[PDB]
Amino acid sequence: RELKTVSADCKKEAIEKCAQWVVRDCRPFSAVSGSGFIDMIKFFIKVGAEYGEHVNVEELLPSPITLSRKVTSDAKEKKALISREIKSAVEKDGASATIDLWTDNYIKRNFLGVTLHYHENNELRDLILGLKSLDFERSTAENIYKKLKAIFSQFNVEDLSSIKFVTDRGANVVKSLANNIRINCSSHLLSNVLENSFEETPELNMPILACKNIVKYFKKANLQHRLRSSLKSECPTRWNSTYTMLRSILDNWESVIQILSEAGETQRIVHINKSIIQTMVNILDGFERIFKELQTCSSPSLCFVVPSILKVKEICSPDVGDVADIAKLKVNIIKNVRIIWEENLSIWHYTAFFFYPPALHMQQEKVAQIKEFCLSKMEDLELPVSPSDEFEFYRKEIVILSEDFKVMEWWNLNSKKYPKLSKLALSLLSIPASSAASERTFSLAGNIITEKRNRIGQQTVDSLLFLNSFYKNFCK
Amino acid sequence: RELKTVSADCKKEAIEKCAQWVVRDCRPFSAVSGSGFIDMIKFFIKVGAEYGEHVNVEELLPSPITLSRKVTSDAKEKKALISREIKSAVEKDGASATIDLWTDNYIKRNFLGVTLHYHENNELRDLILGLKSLDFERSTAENIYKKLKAIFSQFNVEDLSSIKFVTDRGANVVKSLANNIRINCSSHLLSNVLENSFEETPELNMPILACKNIVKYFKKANLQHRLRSSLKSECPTRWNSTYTMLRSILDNWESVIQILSEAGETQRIVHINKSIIQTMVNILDGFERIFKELQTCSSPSLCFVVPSILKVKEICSPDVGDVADIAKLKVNIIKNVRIIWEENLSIWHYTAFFFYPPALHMQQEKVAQIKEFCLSKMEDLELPVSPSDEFEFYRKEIVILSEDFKVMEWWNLNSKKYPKLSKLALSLLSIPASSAASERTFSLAGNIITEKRNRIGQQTVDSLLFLNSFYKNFCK
DNA sequence: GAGAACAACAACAAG
DNA sequence: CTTGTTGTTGTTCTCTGGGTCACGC
DNA sequence: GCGTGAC
DNA sequence: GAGAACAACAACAAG
DNA sequence: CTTGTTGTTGTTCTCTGGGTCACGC
DNA sequence: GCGTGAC
Repeated sequence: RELKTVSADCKKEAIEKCAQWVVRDCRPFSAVSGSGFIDMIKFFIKVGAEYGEHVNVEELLPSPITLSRKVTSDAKEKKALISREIKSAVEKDGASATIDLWTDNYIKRNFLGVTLHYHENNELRDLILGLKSLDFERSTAENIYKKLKAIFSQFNVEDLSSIKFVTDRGANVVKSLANNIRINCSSHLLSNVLENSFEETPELNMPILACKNIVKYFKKANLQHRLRSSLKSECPTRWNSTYTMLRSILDNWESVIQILSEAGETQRIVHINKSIIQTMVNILDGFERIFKELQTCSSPSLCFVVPSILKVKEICSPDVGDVADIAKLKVNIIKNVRIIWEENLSIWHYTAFFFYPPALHMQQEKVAQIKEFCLSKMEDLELPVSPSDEFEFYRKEIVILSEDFKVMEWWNLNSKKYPKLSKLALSLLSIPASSAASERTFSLAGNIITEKRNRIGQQTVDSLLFLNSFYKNFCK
Repeated sequence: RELKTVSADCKKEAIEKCAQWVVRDCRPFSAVSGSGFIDMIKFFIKVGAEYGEHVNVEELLPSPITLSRKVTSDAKEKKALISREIKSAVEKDGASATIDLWTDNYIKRNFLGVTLHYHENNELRDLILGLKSLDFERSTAENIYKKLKAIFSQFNVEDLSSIKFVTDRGANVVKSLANNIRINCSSHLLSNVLENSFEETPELNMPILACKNIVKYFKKANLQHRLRSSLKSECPTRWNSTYTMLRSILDNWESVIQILSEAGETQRIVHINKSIIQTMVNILDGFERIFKELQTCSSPSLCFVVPSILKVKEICSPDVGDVADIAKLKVNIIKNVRIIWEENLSIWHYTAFFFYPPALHMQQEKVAQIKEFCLSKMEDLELPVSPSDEFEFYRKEIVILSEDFKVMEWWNLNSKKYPKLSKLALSLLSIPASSAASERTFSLAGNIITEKRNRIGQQTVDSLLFLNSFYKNFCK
């Protein structure tokens, strides 16, 4: 079991060696921490045990072109390996995927991301099918579906029918999937909601915009070295990082106004009244949680879409204290929530909030359409407990929401009390609710494809990318 | 001596576990080949010999903060360590130093680079002294000087007099250093000559600029992928990327008009003369060499400044059959060759040409002030053939030119044979002739200071940088 | 959000 | 009682798509 | 052909 | 100029 | 004879200062 | 104070 602590003088040398690694190879300190470094390191203590202190590691060590190639091999390896387990879940109908497009920022190749989502015992696989180049082809619907199918046919999946896709609404992808099950990414719809509700309340949105430029100025004026917080720019595509910006302007407020006025540029300090800001960061702060709770890939997401929506309506519940500029937003939101989000919703959404057992109220008409849905799947399609019964049997379920409630677990551990229903919630709750996975994926491609790494080929990135998703879901 | 060669089973379990590293830390393939990374690895095998296949790794390898905490302390020891061997060049008068100003682009702090150059027997070591930030104080001559004593002070030297300083003509450092020996960076100067000679031949400068904006067009419209070369933007900051651009635009010639006209953007190719362009890239091409020989800071450099100029003329020495454009550039060069480049030379450049012994021609008016110089400091700073003869005795030195000639060692083989002389051509051929040693330092500094590395401090950078130069000068 | 540095602290060796 | 080492925890920073595909008129 | 709505 | 990935080749192992 | 593994050479690609300090009218 | 020549 236990392993040798080495001596104070042997510790002391592992310092001054790795210290020199950092220097002569110009690497970041953080890389000693590597969970692949550390294991790689163990394999080189073991080759010390059994070949001892005199070994020529020149020829032992690979060239990096062998690592490049090994990396493409191991990649093809594990792709066909668990390509079986894949083809299973997709025909168990518990298959949903996320897809989005992206462009590297040096070569400017156009790219399609795909991740897959299915449950496996109690686990929830979220993993990268592929990121593959459209090459320089034209980024239309079919080239997407072309490469799309291409991605699945490495796993021999030739049928996308049963696959519920969740995606943003780009005209491209929207009709790239026009002939499949298609679910709208809920993190986007929210953003749509929010940024239209600001378009339409320029009473506020004039300062917001005005803020956006104080950042842009300070940044170009090269200020902020006197701040104690750096002003955070709003980035156009990311979720009202407006909230981030406001908060950041919000903290240096006196220092800004001063520095702005004291450089005479106070012609930029235009709209005063910090207090209407403070309310918006107060408003925007609560949506932060919703976005977070919405893109979660570690546990179910979809079924919390609905309660979040009314959660939005409840942030925006009208108020008498509202200054007239605030009051307007609240309604510009709620309206938008209705006509943008709730109305770009689907049946999988309201079925998925059914399967939170403390749904008493979802009733509406809803369970009408839900039953018709739920039944329409259940009976024939499984490709002493009747199918139409388990429903009302379910309705008599009553739970209290608890500090730790896992709806993930309640179902395998309520199973067989609804042995045809236990197979729905297991299948719908694996559905991710947002196209986040793809973005998360793109984020990681971005640190592969870098200024100095720029020659890297489409296959080494995709291979590099799968592989790290692979040791992620399958290996401890 | 001879070292163990592990099984070809043990091999392919390094090339699977090493790949593991690159995928789980997202590190570059080339990280394996890293030299300091092997003198790292070997200690891990050797550490596996002594304690065997079972070791406690997580206490072993240090925390990334200790490696910073070390790397900055290693900095200390090896700095005021060599403060002796440094000062031994300083008071020996045979030391050189290059300085310039840079600034990072994330945090936008602004830095003072310094390097040192000396010989110490037959070596010629080029060694980074320091990079100290100004903090945000505004970088006039005056607080530059301050940081200079700061950097030099850490090697104990408050007397910076004897130091031959080479730099550009930015007025901040020009003023700042007024009180010491300043020499002018002759690559900067030679760029000016080029820089203006082109401003002043607008029938050439207009197609050149047309080119630049062709480039920036492909980059934006994201062509370049159907080319087989990428177009290479001229950047303002560096020496006639114009070459590399004009060639890069030249090597794609037919494709470019195809793509551009067939984009109906062909109005950008309208002042063309692909003939006259080939001319420029060829004229431009042999300045490359001169640029390279001028900034070499490991071999002697200064001694080439004068003849490099001459070679600039036999480049522009007139040709009848030069379409008039071509020959106006040529003539416009040869003018500022005189009034920018030659005009800024110092007795050092002419002296250093003499101390390259195949100097017959250098006679001119020069040997007048030449000798007034070399003896001006020869007799008095010293710390049977009078000093004045060894010149004339040298003057009778008469040498053939070896393709393999090395005058560093010449002045050592025939050393002491002009004894109160022999070391003057030591202190002279160790002067760098160019400010590039500084830019090299900067280039390196910006591979330290990156997006995700943006948190690092001045110290932790200056430390990292000194070391990498230390291990390079002082370690086999 | 995610790499990546470290400010601040806190346990600890030593003096 | 006052300094000098490793590591732990929590904080801060930087970067974040514009030309291009669908679709209505 | 063009302006609009997503990305 | 400098990291970094790879094409192309050549040297070699193995079917 | 082909096919398959590990290197080696030698090429390619990306990135590149705009607002500041002097100095004279 | 305004412009230029260096970065």
